[PDB]
Amino acid sequence: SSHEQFRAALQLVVDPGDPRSYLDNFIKIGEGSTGIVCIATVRSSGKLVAVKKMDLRKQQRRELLFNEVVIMRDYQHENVVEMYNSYLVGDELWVVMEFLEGGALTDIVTHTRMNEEQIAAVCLAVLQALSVLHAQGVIHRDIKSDSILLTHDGRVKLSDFGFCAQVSKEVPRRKSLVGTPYWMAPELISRLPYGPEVDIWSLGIMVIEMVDGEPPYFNEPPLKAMKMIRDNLPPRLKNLHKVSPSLKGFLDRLLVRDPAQRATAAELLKHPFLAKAGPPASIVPLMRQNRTR
Ligand SMILES: Cc1cc(Nc2nc(C(=O)N3CCN[C@H](C)C3)nc3ccc(Cl)cc23)n[nH]1
Repeated sequence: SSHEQFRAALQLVVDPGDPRSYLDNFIKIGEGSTGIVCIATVRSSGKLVAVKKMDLRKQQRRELLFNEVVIMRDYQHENVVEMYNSYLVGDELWVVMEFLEGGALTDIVTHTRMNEEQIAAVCLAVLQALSVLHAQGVIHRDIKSDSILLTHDGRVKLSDFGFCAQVSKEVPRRKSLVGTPYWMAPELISRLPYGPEVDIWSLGIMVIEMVDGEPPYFNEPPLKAMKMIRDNLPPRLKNLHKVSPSLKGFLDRLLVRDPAQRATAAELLKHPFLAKAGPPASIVPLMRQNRTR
């Protein structure tokens, strides 16, 4: 059947063999929409790595499994989690990656208020990554706080590229409904032709996460949230009167319904709000203590 075809094709783009020849003591530490995240130990090194496992049979869009392993192969950027190897183990794709020991931004957002120096530092890191990716024609398509990982010393890296897409001169736009509902851009929900700008909208929703503690419409059923994103004015900060005019002006350039008028990552790197961006040391306290909103 087509599963055997897809499996054979995937085997052609991953590394050969079974990584159980060198990885020990798998422990599940998390999960997302396509599979689970484990930690494992290198038998020779004592080195810790992260291993994502994705069952080919459980994917709504299995062809998307190719994209990450291929597009992000050998990708080296200071704000992108490094991928080391990938394997086909039975009916599962395993991707071996660098282990980020500060956890995900989501755990920060649910447990502590962030100040604007810290929000700006996160935005700056993500935009440095997106500026390079977008210039290369890569759309991430799952920007949200759970896709953002931290080191213990406060460095910020983008992960979870499993929904990513490649655009080009010949095919400059995608139309697939891909992402996580509450973060999806309205043109993407509408299945209109879209480009890298969808990531900028999603980043705007993540700024609302950092300020408010959750995205708009978060306890709404996801299909209803998507209709409200598609049809209503851009969502507002609950804590609108608590943020600076600079932060609001920045957000106003991200949450723009018309994708042609939404700011690009390269434009946003010039925005004065990002002059507030603190160094990694400013992020460290957020992983060690809690402060209520
Ligand atoms: C690829 C990778 C992940 C990672 N560290 C982590 N990933 C996940 C986890 O399971 N996630 C977070 C990202 N989004 C996934 C869908 C689910 N949870 C963690 C909890 C505590 C600490 Cl200390 C590190 C974590 N290092 N390298």
